[PDB]
Amino acid sequence: MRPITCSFDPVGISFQTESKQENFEFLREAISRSVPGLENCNVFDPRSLGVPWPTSFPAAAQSKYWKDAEEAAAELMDQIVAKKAAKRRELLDTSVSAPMNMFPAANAPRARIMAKAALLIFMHDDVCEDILWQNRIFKEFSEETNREDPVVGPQFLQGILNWVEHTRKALPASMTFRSFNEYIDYRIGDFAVDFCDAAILLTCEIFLTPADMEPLRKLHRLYMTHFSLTNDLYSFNKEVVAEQETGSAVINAVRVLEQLVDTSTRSAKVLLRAFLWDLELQIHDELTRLKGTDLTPSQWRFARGMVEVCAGNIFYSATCLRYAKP
Amino acid sequence: MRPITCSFDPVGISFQTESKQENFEFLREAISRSVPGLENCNVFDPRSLGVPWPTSFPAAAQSKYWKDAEEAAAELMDQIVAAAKAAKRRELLDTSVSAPMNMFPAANAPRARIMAKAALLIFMHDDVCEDILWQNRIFKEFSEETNREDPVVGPQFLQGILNWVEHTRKALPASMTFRSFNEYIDYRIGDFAVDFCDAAILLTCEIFLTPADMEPLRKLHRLYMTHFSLTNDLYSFNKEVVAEQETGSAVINAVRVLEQLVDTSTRSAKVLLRAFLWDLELQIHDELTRLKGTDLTPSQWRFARGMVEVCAGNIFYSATCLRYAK
Repeated sequence: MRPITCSFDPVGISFQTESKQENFEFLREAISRSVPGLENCNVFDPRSLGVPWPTSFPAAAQSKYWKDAEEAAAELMDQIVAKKAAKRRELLDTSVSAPMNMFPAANAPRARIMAKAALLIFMHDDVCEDILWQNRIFKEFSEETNREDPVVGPQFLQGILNWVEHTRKALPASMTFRSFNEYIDYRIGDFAVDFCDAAILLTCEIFLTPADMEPLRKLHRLYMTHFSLTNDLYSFNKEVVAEQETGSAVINAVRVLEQLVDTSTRSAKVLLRAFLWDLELQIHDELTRLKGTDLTPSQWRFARGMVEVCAGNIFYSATCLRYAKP
Repeated sequence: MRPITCSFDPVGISFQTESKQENFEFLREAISRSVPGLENCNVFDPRSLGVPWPTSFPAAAQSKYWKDAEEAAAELMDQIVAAAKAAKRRELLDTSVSAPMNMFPAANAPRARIMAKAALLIFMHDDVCEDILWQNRIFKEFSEETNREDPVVGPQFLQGILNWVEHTRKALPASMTFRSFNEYIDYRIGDFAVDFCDAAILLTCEIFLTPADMEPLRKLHRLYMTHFSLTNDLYSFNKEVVAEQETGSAVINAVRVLEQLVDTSTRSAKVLLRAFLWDLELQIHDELTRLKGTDLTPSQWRFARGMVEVCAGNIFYSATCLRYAK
């Protein structure tokens, strides 16, 4: 299991659900014994590691092939270049920690693909604030990704390119949100769904047509909401310090809640954390309702993969050095 | 007509005709009167401007859309510098315009812009041979619009650029003193960016030819590739030799090969290559006579004629370029 640098929780409050989450039990069982779809993961209870774990998910799963992902990300970094080292170390650390936690089902080859893809996204995201050589590097990445999976790879790469196009567009500084639900709809747009959905299909080694995705859409919206709001909660402090120095806008659910509810910032964080707890229960309810419907094994595996992204995202954020001690 | 900074001839002997050439007559008629396929080009006698014109070709054609190409090449350079000594950039913009406007004179205003950007991408890579997603987008945006401008010709045009990039990588590290001139000619022909130049002719001439359409013109194509490459050798020799004395750089040039094989002076080797080039032009004219007797598609005939315009354009560009001079 990958070493943990730091652990933090912005809010500081943990909880326990009124009723057992049978639907999440597979994560807990995976810690002790092999469970379907988790053969490639180390599954652990973060509380045993000392990491604050204020969530309904009983465990977090991490791909056991993170060491390969580090080599892959480092290899790609050497091609691209062909306190700066400190920035590079953070880039490589984030490029591994995020996909290894969010998409833990990854085997060794697909983990390498995920880490390279994560590096490319994170390098572009940092940049926001000879072309043929550079175009060749990406083309080699597409070839290796396409070879590992002929079916999902093209969507996987298209998901990367769709994300770069969204980054270009900027929400207006003037624009404000009247309702939290309105903020959620905007914030959901920030998530790279096409990549993350393909990344689940890739790491879980399953294929779903877009029509197979229509039944899972309510769970999918729940997973995007939980992922996005979790990212806002853990990143809030990093944004405010950036706001003070560079005058950064702070587009964060915490700030929206503070304005809409007219409460303290500390209370806004508590409300967001609780909103996330209710989302986790809503995710659990949808899973129960979905089990009633005749679902395909791949559809169910995707439904479960979305749950693993949410839990892994919490673990990634809680152990992330950018967010802790900003 | 595009301003010329410099004019030079490495050898200095002029051509004198014993037999007038009917096939090359269309270039001459184009100066005084509009000729089919030259509606987009200014056709001139380079001697009238004061440029030395040591060739059987009666005229050179240069696109009337060069100013647009300068606009396009300047735009592409600005995107590239943003996504990332000044003397190299300005020279690069100059070579990126002068070469395609002279080599592919038929280009209209939109296709002239395409050629200048494509040429800029090729030249910058060649200098290099001597974040990533943002660079990739720049090429993808170039690839789009090229395909929109010409949906049929666009794919091989862009593929021709990529095929060249790979070939540059597949380049022998050193070439042994050539035992044979025919052997040297074959190696030079292999380097020729054939896929791109054939597509650039199709693009600029606004005609399309299948591979089967190209089978009749193959002897002319080989002559054109040879004349193009040997012309480049002749005019670049002074550039290569002076560099070779300063850096002990290897020289791979027809001038040096003949001087070695005939054991002759440099002045005589240059005269020998100049005459070999005139004999190639005579063979080009002879093949043009033979082709006319054979039934030929009008597009095929436009391609045969486009190859001649590349040869004459290359001569004018080579004499015009400052780097070949000084």
